[PDB]
Amino acid sequence: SVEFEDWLTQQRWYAGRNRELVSATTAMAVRLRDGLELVLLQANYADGPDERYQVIVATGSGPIDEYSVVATIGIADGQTAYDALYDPDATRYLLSLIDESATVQNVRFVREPDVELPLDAPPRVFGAEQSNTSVVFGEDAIFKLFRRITPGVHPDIELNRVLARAGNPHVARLLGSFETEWEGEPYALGMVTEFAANSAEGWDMATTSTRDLFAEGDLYAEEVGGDFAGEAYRLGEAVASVHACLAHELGTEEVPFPADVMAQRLAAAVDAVPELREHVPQIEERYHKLADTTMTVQRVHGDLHLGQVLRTPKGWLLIDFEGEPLDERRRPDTPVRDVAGILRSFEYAAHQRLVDQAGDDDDRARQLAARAREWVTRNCASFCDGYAAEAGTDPRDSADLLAAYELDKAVYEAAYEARHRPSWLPIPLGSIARL
Amino acid sequence: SVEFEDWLTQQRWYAGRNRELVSATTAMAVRLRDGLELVLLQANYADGPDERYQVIVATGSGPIDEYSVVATIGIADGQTAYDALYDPDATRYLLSLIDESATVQNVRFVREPDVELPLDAPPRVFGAEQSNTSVVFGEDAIFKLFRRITPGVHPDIELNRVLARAGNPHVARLLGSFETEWEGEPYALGMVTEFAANSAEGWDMATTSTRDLFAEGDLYAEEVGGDFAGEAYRLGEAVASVHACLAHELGTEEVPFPADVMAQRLAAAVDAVPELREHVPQIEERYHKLADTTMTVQRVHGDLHLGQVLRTPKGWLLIDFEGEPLDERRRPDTPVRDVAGILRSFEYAAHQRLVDQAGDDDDRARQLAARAREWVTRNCASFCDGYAAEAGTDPRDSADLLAAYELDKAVYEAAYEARHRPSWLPIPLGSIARL
Repeated sequence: SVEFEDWLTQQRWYAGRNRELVSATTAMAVRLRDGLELVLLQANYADGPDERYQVIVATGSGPIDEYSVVATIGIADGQTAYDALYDPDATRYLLSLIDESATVQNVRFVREPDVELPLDAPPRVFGAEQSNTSVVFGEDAIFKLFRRITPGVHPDIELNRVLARAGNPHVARLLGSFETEWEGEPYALGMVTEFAANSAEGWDMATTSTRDLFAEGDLYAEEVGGDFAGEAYRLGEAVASVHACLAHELGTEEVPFPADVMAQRLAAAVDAVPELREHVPQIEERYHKLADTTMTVQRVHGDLHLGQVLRTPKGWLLIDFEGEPLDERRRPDTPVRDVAGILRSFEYAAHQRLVDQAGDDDDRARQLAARAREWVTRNCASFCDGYAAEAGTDPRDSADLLAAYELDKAVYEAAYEARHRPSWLPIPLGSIARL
Repeated sequence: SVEFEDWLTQQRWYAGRNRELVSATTAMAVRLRDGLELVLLQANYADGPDERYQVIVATGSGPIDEYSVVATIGIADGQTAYDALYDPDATRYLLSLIDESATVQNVRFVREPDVELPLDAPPRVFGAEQSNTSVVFGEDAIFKLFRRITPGVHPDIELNRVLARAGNPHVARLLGSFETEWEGEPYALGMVTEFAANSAEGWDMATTSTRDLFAEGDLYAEEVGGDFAGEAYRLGEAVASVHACLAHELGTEEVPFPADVMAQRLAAAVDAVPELREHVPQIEERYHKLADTTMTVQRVHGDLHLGQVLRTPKGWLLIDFEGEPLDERRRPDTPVRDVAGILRSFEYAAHQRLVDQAGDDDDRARQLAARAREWVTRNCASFCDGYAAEAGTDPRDSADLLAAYELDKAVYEAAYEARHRPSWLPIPLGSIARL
């Protein structure tokens, strides 16, 4: 009996920052401990579909004082209710429960065949995606509560298991997890995984190389010290490694190019039409060219971009197998979609900078474009080269299949950008024109 | 009728965190507005004298929505009650009452002959003393709502009013106050003052000049660019200005040196004895030398050190007339005690650094001591020179009176340091040996 309303809309994992949330009270409460309670809250909004968020709620006192605002929830007849992801004693016990590995009533915990890192110091971690909030024990293990529960299974655990038991190097090794069978279906609630302390994002690392050419430019893409090409090639065989390993356990099948399905995507994209309608016949000509042709479908990442890729010493890591309709997310697909995602991300890394270099106006942005096109096409080459070096198959060798998915990822990029951010529209439109 | 007991021990201005309280109920309530209410709450413990805290309570909605945490007091059927300090429209009013300058029932709000700064964007300052909370309207003025009410007269206000009405350029012009005569004695509940934007502490400014000589040293105290001597001289005539101006309105009296009183101080100091007992006969010889001699007593600061002094563009400012037994604090004293405080503070500024330069070991700290003694004695000279340049009287001219109070301030410094911090003890002991 605690009015979440007020703080369940301050958090930065809450989706409906625009949605107008009418009352949003509990839909489940398992008493994990005398102090804790795994509360799964249901959020009813006028003019929307209900969303379900989870929160491990603690009472008593919720320090530190360095965390009152973010964590304090409300009065609780008559102790103070906050959330336990900010109580180091209460996080220790959640992690112990995952090692037992116990089952408190409905919420069932489960650990792999490893050795977890308890009696180690935990703080929260601050890059809080709308998916999640997460504490890190020591520098050894990182626990992650999935904030918005959608019915299991959950690929990010499903894949990191099959991929780590197979012993793929490119994966943050999974340790434990926990879920619950609310109503009909299961619900993956969180996972804990080996901690890649000393990491850096791919986008952040490409952004610094794209920064290099451009600043003090007019000196060639290959000649500059910042050259990402070598690192891009390594990232290629990294993504190819996980793909080939995933295909071994997941298996492969043959299916024809989703002509009518991907036509429906390009058709709906024309709803928020620009000059995209002018390209549409030329695009449709590229689509119906590959009609009645068979591809190979594996289990894949589903949402690859430089952001979902981390660099540690001694290796590239693939994370966030989100992937993005949970049924549709698990469905297999051509790996040409994943290499399309990375190649798509390279152009965005190079030209956000050029927009930030149109920032940054006025006279000769024409030089920067020349360097960006150089950089964009060179690391895409270096990436494909490295991918092809790992598995016998070369993605560019079967170019027509790839060029289709690149065009599709641009149509989804246009619509996803155009609605949210008008300034982006030149990036999808120009790149559509480039291909 | 809101139940405070549960959150008036949660605020961290609450004194009795280690007292153990019983019924902590309200003992006054003047309704300032429709939404507001000045409420002096009385805390009745068992085994410990009662205290009294205040809190202006607002009822309705309480945003900012990010601050319902440190605010939400209780649910008084049926509107929520919370403290108004986290409300900008409610402090705008608490200020517009001090400007009125109104008087609601018991609580009288007074203002000086100035113009306060309402309709100016306010936030609360997180540097919140166990005495206070405070909001800061723009870069213009700073309100300060005393959280615990001890019975007047709060001499920091009494000595600020007198000085600013006198038109002293060396203070933080007092803009308004407010108070109430509860039971018998009066209670000063708050004050608002001219906000010194673009300021810097004296200690922080001396620390940077003491940093200069020492780093890249062996180059003389006068030759280095960092030389504080010029600024010290200005600070001299600044302190002398307020003293002479204070004596005009406060008046002067003649009294003999507190031989038996200051003997009791040196006697109690010997309780936590070191080598201080060896100096004690030589110190007592300096004390009983000035016995049966008359001095001049004015109203004074009482607690001068470089920390209680601020520098703005176009002038030095004296703040925190704390001063430090409220009866004893208001009692007049020789201004030689205040110049003793500043000269005492110069040595601490120079040798904290030398301890931080013993930090910072090992071979030739003997060089740093040579520079420190140079710096300590030169800015003490420059300060006394500037003081003497303002008022006809020179403090060093009547040296014996000053040398006594310097020795006393060292005995209080030794005992105050020794109990709290053992590492300090060489500073008082060595300086006692120096004088």
